[PDB]
Amino acid sequence: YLKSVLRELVTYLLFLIVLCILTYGMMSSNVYYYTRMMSQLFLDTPVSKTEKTNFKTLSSMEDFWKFTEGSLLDGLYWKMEADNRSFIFYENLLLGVPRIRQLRVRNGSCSIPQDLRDEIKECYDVYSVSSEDRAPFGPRNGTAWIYTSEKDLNGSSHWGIIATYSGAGYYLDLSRTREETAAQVASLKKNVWLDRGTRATFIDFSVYNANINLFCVVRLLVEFPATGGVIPSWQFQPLKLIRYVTTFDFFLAACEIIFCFFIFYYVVEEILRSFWNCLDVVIVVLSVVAIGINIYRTSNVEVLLQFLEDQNTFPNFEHLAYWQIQFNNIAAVTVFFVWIKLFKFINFNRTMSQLSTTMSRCAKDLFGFAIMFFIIFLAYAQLAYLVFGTQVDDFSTFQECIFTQFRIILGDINFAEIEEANRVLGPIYFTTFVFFMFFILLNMFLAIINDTYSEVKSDLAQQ
Amino acid sequence: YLKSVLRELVTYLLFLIVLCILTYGMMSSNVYYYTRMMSQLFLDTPVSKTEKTNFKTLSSMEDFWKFTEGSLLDGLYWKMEADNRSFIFYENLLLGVPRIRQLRVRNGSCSIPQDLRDEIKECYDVYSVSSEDRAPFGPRNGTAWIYTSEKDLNGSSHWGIIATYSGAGYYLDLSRTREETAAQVASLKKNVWLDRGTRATFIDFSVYNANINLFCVVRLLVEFPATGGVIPSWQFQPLKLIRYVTTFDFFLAACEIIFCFFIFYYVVEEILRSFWNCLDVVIVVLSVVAIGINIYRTSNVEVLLQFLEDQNTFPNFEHLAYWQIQFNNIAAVTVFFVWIKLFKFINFNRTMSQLSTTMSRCAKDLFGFAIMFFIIFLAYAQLAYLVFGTQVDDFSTFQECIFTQFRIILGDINFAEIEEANRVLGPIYFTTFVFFMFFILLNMFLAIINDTYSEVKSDLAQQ
Amino acid sequence: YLKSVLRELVTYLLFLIVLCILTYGMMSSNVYYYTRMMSQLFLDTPVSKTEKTNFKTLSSMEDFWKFTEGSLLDGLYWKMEADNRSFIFYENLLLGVPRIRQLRVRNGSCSIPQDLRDEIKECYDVYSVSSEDRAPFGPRNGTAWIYTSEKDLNGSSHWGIIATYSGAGYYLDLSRTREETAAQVASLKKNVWLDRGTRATFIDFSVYNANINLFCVVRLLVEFPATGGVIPSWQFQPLKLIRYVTTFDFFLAACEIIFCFFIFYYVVEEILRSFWNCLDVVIVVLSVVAIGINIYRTSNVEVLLQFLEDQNTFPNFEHLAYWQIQFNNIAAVTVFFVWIKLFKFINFNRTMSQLSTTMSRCAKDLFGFAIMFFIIFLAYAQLAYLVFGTQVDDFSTFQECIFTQFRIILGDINFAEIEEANRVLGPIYFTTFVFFMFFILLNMFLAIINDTYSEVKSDLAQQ
Amino acid sequence: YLKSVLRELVTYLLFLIVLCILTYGMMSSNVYYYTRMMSQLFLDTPVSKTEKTNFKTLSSMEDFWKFTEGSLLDGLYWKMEADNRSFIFYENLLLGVPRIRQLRVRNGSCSIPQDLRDEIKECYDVYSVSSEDRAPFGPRNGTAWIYTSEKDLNGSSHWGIIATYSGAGYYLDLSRTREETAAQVASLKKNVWLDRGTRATFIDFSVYNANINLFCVVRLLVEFPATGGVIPSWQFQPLKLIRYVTTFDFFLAACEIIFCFFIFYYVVEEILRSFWNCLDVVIVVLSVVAIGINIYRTSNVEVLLQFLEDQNTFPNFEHLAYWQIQFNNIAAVTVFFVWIKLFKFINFNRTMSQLSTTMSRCAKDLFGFAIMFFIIFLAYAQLAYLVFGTQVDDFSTFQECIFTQFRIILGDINFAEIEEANRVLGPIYFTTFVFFMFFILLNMFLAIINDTYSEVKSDLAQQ
Ligand SMILES: *[C@@H]1O[C@H](CO)[C@@H](O)[C@H](O)[C@H]1NC(C)=O
Ligand SMILES: *[C@@H]1O[C@H](CO)[C@@H](O)[C@H](O)[C@H]1NC(C)=O
Ligand SMILES: *[C@@H]1O[C@H](CO)[C@@H](O)[C@H](O)[C@H]1NC(C)=O
Ligand SMILES: *[C@@H]1O[C@H](CO)[C@@H](O)[C@H](O)[C@H]1NC(C)=O
Ligand SMILES: *[C@@H]1O[C@H](CO)[C@@H](O)[C@H](O)[C@H]1NC(C)=O
Ligand SMILES: *[C@@H]1O[C@H](CO)[C@@H](O)[C@H](O)[C@H]1NC(C)=O
Ligand SMILES: *[C@@H]1O[C@H](CO)[C@@H](O)[C@H](O)[C@H]1NC(C)=O
Ligand SMILES: *[C@@H]1O[C@H](CO)[C@@H](O)[C@H](O)[C@H]1NC(C)=O
Ligand SMILES: *[C@@H]1O[C@H](CO)[C@@H](O)[C@H](O)[C@H]1NC(C)=O
Ligand SMILES: *[C@@H]1O[C@H](CO)[C@@H](O)[C@H](O)[C@H]1NC(C)=O
Ligand SMILES: *[C@@H]1O[C@H](CO)[C@@H](O)[C@H](O)[C@H]1NC(C)=O
Ligand SMILES: *[C@@H]1O[C@H](CO)[C@@H](O)[C@H](O)[C@H]1NC(C)=O
Repeated sequence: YLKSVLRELVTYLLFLIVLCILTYGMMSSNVYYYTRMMSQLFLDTPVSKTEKTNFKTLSSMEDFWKFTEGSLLDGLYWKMEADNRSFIFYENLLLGVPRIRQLRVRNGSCSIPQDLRDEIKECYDVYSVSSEDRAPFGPRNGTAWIYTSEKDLNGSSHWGIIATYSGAGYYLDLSRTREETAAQVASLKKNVWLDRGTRATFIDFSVYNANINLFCVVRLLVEFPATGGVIPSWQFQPLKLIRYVTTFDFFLAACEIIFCFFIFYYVVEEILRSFWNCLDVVIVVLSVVAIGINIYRTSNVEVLLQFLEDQNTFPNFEHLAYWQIQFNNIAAVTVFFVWIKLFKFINFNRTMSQLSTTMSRCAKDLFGFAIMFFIIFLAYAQLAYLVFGTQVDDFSTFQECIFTQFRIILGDINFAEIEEANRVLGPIYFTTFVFFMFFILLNMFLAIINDTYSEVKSDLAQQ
Repeated sequence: YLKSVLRELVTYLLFLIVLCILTYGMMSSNVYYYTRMMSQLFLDTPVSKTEKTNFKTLSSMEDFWKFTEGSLLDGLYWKMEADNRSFIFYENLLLGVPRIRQLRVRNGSCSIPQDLRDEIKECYDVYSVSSEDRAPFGPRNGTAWIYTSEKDLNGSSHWGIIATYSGAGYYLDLSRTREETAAQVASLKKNVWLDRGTRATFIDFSVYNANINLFCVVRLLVEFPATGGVIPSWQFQPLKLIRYVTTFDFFLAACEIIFCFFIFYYVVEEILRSFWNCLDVVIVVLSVVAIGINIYRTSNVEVLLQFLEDQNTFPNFEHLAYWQIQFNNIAAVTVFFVWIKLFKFINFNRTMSQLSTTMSRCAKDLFGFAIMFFIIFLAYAQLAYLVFGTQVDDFSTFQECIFTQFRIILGDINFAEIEEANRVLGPIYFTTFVFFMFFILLNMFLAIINDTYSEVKSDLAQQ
Repeated sequence: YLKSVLRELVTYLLFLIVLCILTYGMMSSNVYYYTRMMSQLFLDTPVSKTEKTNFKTLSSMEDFWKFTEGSLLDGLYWKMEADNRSFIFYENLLLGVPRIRQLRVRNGSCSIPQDLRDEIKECYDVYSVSSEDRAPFGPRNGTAWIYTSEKDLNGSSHWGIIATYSGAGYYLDLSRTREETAAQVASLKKNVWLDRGTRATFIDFSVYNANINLFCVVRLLVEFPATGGVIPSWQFQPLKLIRYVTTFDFFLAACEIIFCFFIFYYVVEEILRSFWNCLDVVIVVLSVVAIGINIYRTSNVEVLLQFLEDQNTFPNFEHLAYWQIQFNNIAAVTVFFVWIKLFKFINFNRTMSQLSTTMSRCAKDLFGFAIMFFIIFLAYAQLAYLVFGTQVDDFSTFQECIFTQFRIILGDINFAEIEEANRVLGPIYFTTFVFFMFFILLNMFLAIINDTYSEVKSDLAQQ
Repeated sequence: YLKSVLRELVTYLLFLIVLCILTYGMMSSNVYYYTRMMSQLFLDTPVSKTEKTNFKTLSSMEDFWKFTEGSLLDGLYWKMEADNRSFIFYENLLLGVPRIRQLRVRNGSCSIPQDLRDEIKECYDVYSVSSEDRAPFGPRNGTAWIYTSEKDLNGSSHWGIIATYSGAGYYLDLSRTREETAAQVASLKKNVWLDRGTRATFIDFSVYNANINLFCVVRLLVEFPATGGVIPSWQFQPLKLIRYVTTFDFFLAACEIIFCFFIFYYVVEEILRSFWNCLDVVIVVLSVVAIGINIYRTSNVEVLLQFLEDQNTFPNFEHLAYWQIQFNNIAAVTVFFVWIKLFKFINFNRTMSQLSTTMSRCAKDLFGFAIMFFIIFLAYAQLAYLVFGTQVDDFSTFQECIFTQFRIILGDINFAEIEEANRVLGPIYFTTFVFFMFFILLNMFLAIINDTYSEVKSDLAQQ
């Protein structure tokens, strides 16, 4: 019997090191510095030589135009040998052409109160699919001034910080050289292409590095709330599109075939309470979804093929970059659970079995109290969100009030801005929360664990 | 019997989701960014193009005048279509006219020691109602140079950081356009309108956004301590004055009528130790006070009606903004306690009843020790306030010494400035406090909880 | 018997509120802002309009001269009505005249290794009383270039960050007006008054505010390590020299007489193990030392009397400012222990007596373990000081390694600079320390407390 | 018997204070400020008067050349008396001559995917020993353009942040005076000496201070990842090369002879489970390795002798600086364990023996759980490294994911950049980690300790 348990064990071990290789394989080492250099080049540099603002700092439309005609262009273009081709840092192709796209809301989307109608002529509602503006505003001379559908314009919905944004909109494709684009952008500034109705503008381009082999897909997102102002956000996503270059790449591709066999085998075994059963299900479920993504989605690479035909176009990678994120996310979570499955095999020792039986017994009591706990925890969260949240960034949304309260328990705090927001409840909230939660309530978990642990040591000693 | 308990339960649940809607309803989602853009526009921008100071940074009267003639004016005025009307960010009316007001203390308010009378001619005491200056200083040509009572000048006492300030004072109303105000402020600077005797100056104006429907009331407060210098502070308060625009607004107004019924019903039930009784009282008390505020106070909106008649005046919203703060505060605290009332219904399960009976028993022991605890805790607070508090900001006041000690327990610390203040007690205070409080004393709570918990598990197991 | 215990109790209570008044009385409320404005005026302002350095930032002698001829002069002088008198912020007399003093080390104080004697001509040792330079360097035209003894130059030893400094040295007194001093300082710069041999320079002046009644004594200390460079440090100390102005000042002076009676009475009672006895001794000891300081030291005020005779001199307050620090320190520590003496009276309740008997029993076990603990704790401290401490500021000295380890336990950390210092032990130190100390060892206290607590609840229940 | 235990005790005590002296002796007090001034002079100063970047901030090759021709030269040269000799801060010889060295990778080191070969002409692989470029690029006019082997160029492999770097490379030695070097560096800039193929450049020089007697060896390392950009790093290492100057130096040298005797004696005693035996072994092992380093390695000082002959050369100290690091590291770790050996002697008291027997019993249970713990801990680490690590600095490498998770437990967090990286898993990771690890799992240690402690108090009381 112990042999059969060890029989399935060695099976499991290989499944680890197979999976251990893919992750280490599918992720190059220093990639962090590849994004870091991109980000610092765009995000972190002064919008203009005389200006102190970053891209992260943009407060206004005026700042935005200074960015486009500013550090952005000077970030995208380098000379340097085509010379129509520009190597960022000299190591990185700007791949194809950048694209700017905006989203726009209709005039009468909202309604002015009858009292002020004599005062205010027109309003523009918060962005929504219903309120979107499809009208051909402006000179109507091209794709910049004419709406194009999300189908006709290949693209997908992007999820921003205040809203989700459709792929459709008013877009313009830039040019290969700095001189040509600077003309276009100037024209988009001369004519007013950012108006009261613009909610969001996207700037997307892709970069290819040949030293290591990686694409980098960039999305610079700028939102224009109905309240005025600017909310910048960005995404820098590396990709591995060309999977066969080095022999080591072929080495990995072998495993992805081998790794496919195991899952097929675990599906076989899984055919037929318990916790460890619920574990195996979760692994197999995610393991399939990972492969499903890896094949009929991320292995298509139809875009690259089209792009390499004509290199003057916009290389739309937004989807490919999207799925590999979803892939990496899922792949990681599998790996995590796969490690936890190892505890099933640690019961060899007395002391280990001594512990496992305790935590198994810990569960029913703790879970019962966690409910009691989070009801109180979420009460504060909802309280903090009503008192703060029009003031403090950390409390801005109900999601982030929850996260902030974890940071408080750990000691990450900005107390000053809490007290500035409300000089009465700010202190009361903080004090009472820190008191009841951190002093009394956290200790109530640890009370449960001691009892249930010492109890299990009591009776097992009786045996 | 269990049906009756469940009978009152479903009653309670509806009362939640009713109340859950109002809060979510009465608070728009992204409002945070509406204040954030206002604040960054005024607080966060350099006082002048050549100057590095914010409004938050003001160190002197000279800096203050640079702010008024500086970023303030350039923040309030935009061109842009009336053109007498100015849209901040282009989305936000500057509503009516700004108003500047100062407070002033009499000459002989204080007394010079007889030894130095030959040296120093005149002193000016710390601001107080007694020492306030009602004399018509200066050219005496208008409301700027003539005192006006808090009654005659509609307004209320504001509570600042070093003092409470009456609504009365010397005020001047600005103009609609940047050119006219810049003349006025220049005249207030030419003639000396900020002198030895000025303790505080207020800058108040209101802003209306039509996209979302919200007013924003702004108070820029600047204090001039008797010690010289400047202490800036600010308040940005959104308001919802016009309550019927969208159908969803009508949807909410229905609930506020429905919600009024429940409280009337709970008042009926409450007519006749125990803890849960003390809970219901607290809810009903606050729930009434909330409605009282909501009706005969915040539902008056007499000011708006007067303002819309003549739009060249100062739209005094200070009160309306005040009460909605008090309203939101009270509303939040009710919601908080309403959630806690849910524990009364969690006793269905064994394990829950297992826990409830423990924490009920935890109380008498913990409270007994908390007294023992805070006596020690407050001892340090008073110690730290005497040693520090002339040096370190965090210890500046006895209130904030208490808060600082919570931040220390959690790990939020600036130790450097503590050691700079006193190089001997600074370390001794910090060491001993962290030692006795965090090591020994916190653990004394958790000692109590373990005992009382394991005891309750002992005897209930006997049954 | 319970009456006698209550008889001594009410005696004790009055002693609190008497002492509670003096502290609140002897410390004005907003004084923090009085120093804060002084500090920001001097410390925090750019050394020159074109320079970005503060006084806190000084890296070099060149920076120092830029400070003296820079923000310092522009900080000390204001116009403004004598006009020979200058009111800082317009509220604050510059009192008398500033004074600059330096300390200097002899040439041959150190010894050059025989190998390099052909290379290096001369060395200057670290500052010490033995190596001090009394020679009249330079043009020898005045007190700036001639040594004056600590006796002949009224003054005391000051304790700096790298060394203790005698009051003696080479000093120069500045002038009343900005124009005259700027000439002097220029001459001290033209002629080289800061040379290889200068270890430290002091800048001392006093400021009087008449609105509130307080002096402010300032010491700007700049050290010049033997390694080259600059280490700035500062002290801003308020004082209350004139004790009778307001009636409330007379009100306090009454208590200081009353408060003297109590201590005389407690000395009577104390004439004749136990812990509470050891408490009363400590209070009475400190309470005497406080009064001793308060009378024959701080109540002398002979300097002020001399100063007010001739106001063109340097008002040496360094001692008076020193003692009131020592006074405030001692006064605070008494107050702290006085509160703790209150626990002697909390034994009325069962639960309180229930707790007191536990912590009394906790002592012998905890203290035994604390020894075991700090041996390990200090081991790391000594380890961290050897590995780091040539690199990381926080570990610079063995004293501060101890403090840093407390900050680590609480979560205040700069990990980056630890890893930069040593990329191997840095992580190992941090990991192992956080592991053994925070996981295992802290929990060993709490293990002791639970046992000894639950034990005391066990047997007392048997009674 | 107790005498013999005390007999070995006093032996041990002397061994402490002997060792206590050496450490305090071998480490001068204020050395921290000696490096701090060096670092701030080079690292912390603006690359140019018009530029805001430090050396720490370098983002590009262009920035690098601005640094060399910039603050570096102005940092190395001072006038000041030879005058060919330059005293940094006037206290510090620039010793000999600086040296710049770069490392270079071959053209075809990597391979371009066949699809893009028409596009991209050439690639340069990540630095490795295999891909290193030994070809004489450029004008081939000197050691700057010609490869020199690590043997022929005295030097050792340096371990950088992304790679290990051989001592070999293309180097150039600068000149004694600022004017001459500025010509050389200009020529290295005119001709392109930093190209696509440069992975890393080193700048090494040594500084001698005669006031205190210390050398300071400096390494300024700049890496050029294959992804483009710059990654600066630095090392400032003090040294004591000349060991006999002061009598106190002779005093220490006596102990190093005495200290050699003890280890010889403990080797004698150690000749022949238990834990304390395993302790003594570790001490003796390290104690030997320390002396081995101290004699046939660090006591050679052959370089200094050669250097003092001809002072126009490059004084290569890289090795000497290296070993004293290794020496200080080992010396510290010995001292640490030596303190812990003191617990062997604390068993005199009951309470101490009461504790020792507990922690001895704590071990087997805790260690069993630590395994269970770190499996979970490392699971998160591997998870966080896959999700983050292309984004967040703190997660950049798997090593640092581990360290980051310790900082999270303590409360050191940057949550913002976690949420920006991944807006879904970022919160989930952080929440679940903080929940399971900090709430449940940490408390599982403390559960073990309570049980095993109270158990030992149970049975010992029975005796
Ligand atoms: C928006 O609609 C209102 C409603 O009539 C109209 O008065 C205004 O001119 C419109 N503005 C634009 C830019 O279409
Ligand atoms: C549309 O008309 C404007 C007005 O002159 C012109 O500047 C612009 O170039 C035109 N658009 C295109 C695509 O030619
Ligand atoms: C979408 O993809 C199709 C596929 O060839 C292409 O023809 C079309 O131009 C794309 N749409 C764009 C680039 O807007
Ligand atoms: C303030 O009062 C004193 C008291 O006589 C007087 O000398 C001084 O001129 C007064 N100053 C002002 C501005 O009124
Ligand atoms: C008061 O007199 C001054 C002095 O000329 C003048 O500048 C100011 O305008 C006058 N005030 C008013 C309200 O006209
Ligand atoms: C106060 O309110 C009354 C009400 O109409 C108004 O007449 C008066 O002008 C207000 N006071 C001001 C604006 O100072
Ligand atoms: C310091 O002493 C040395 C020893 O002779 C001498 O050569 C040097 O000139 C002296 N320098 C000064 C400034 O006194
Ligand atoms: C000492 O001599 C120098 C040299 O001219 C002179 O500038 C300085 O003023 C003299 N000192 C005094 C106190 O006059
Ligand atoms: C020290 O105090 C005495 C007392 O009058 C005074 O005469 C002397 O000038 C003082 N020394 C100074 C100011 O250096
Ligand atoms: C690098 O190698 C490729 C391969 O042929 C060649 O085309 C290119 O010119 C080479 N570049 C340099 C700088 O040697
Ligand atoms: C190599 O040739 C270049 C080209 O003129 C010249 O500038 C450089 O000085 C030469 N190298 C040496 C070491 O002379
Ligand atoms: C290495 O050391 C030898 C020993 O004398 C020396 O001759 C040679 O020049 C050194 N190599 C250098 C400095 O590159």
